[PDB]
Amino acid sequence: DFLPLYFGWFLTKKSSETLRKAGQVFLEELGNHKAFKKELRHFISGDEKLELVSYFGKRPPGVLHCTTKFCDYGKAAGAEEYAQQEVVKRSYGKAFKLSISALFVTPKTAGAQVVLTDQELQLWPSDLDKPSASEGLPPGSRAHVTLGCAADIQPVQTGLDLLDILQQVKGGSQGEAVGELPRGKLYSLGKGRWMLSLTKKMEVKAIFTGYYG
Repeated sequence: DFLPLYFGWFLTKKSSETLRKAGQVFLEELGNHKAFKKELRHFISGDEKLELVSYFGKRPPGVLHCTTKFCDYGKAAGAEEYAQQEVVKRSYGKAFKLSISALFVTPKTAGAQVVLTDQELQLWPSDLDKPSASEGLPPGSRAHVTLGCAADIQPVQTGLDLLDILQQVKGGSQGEAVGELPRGKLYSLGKGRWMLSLTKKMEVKAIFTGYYG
């Protein structure tokens, strides 16, 4: 019996459209913000205005989702150990609400930061496959929804990018907001990294299950 490609929370069609539209408005607003335009050298590295919706053109097909454990059908480290957990089996097909507190952009990815409840954290993996940038931050800090990737970037980069942003925030390197968008304060973390801290958290409905590809 092989396992899914990955486990995670799959947004309902309505929630996925709502978050997808929010992400597009953020990308449009950010690309027009004077502070972002001034930093455009810290963002691209070759040779007017950059339309971030075109820049992050590899957008997830289907519904948006929040991965818990990438399994690659059993080939990833920790995959079989994760899937045999009681909580994974008990939650399979169950509905959850995911809290989105912030949207972010780097030169590689765009996504949404997810803040897991204590019940949802029980579904978060704990294994060797954990990357180093998750060290020093609370478990589950990687939890995100990918909104878009640059052409040569793989989607998994989005979670590594979020962790790197949260390492800045941990030490206060976000500083004061450089500005404001209609739905929250805008933070520049340097090196092409931007975070919109939402005035009001977004909530999305999602079903925990396995995706097979």
